[PDB]
Amino acid sequence: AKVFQWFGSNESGAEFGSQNLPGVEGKDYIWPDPNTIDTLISKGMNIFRVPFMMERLVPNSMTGSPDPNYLADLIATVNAITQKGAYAVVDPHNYGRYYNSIISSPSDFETFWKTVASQFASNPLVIFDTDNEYHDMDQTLVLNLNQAAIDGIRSAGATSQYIFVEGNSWTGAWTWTNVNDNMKSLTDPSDKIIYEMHQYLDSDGSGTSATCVSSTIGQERITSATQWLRANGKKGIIGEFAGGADNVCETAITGMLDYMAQNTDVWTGAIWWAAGPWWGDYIFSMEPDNGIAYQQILPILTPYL
Repeated sequence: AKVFQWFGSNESGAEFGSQNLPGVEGKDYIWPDPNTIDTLISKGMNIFRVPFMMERLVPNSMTGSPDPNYLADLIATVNAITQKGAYAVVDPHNYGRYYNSIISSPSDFETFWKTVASQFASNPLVIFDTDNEYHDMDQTLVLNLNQAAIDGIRSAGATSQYIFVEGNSWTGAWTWTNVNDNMKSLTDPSDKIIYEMHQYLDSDGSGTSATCVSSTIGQERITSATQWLRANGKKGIIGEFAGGADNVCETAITGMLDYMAQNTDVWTGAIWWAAGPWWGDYIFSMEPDNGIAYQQILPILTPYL
């Protein structure tokens, strides 16, 4: 059986070409392929994270009406995942920013989240992710935006679903404890907050190089966060991680996941970055049937499924 509550992949593409807003489906961005998601489910993956742009889903003002056509594809993608019994993570992949300006109004953000959650309120397999990778912004604001999201979600009657909260510092696991301590004060009447951290293995933790620092760097970089979660009685997820298809990265990945598997009292699982249809020869592609991580990394993930 499965080692973790959740183990799966990001399904990237709806957030592509972000300099073009709204942009054009099939030209600037694309939604995930349900057929290749099905393949990942057959391999044992049970969670799929779906990035999208806030501005494409709710144009101009985040308190306004959704765009019906982009919403239609978000719904279709999400419900196709959940119809197969997998969890679907709704990820406004926005960096704490809307038209590249910091989201400074928790109340506006709460209305955005009631709008979004109302589209999925009765689906217990949807997971709401408040925002991808807050960074370079006020730490109390980040707390308040996460809380506003939770409040908006629950106000819509979407009470069955987990909520993935994200911290500042690009929600990095390695930087969590001295940046994001205040995030322990988030509240949820459903008691379904998961602290989503991201952890890359290259020098600067940006996940842009296929080269990992060392064969133990993953374990090393999530150790402090693991202790923080335990000390605070919280649960976490690694919502993005990756490494190159090479020996040092594969060893680091195994080491990190084996470490997590020893600490399942706090770690709910892990989500690879990334599958999706427009990655080609991308160093981290988990897209069946020919992504490099699909072919060379999935065999080292299978032990957890």
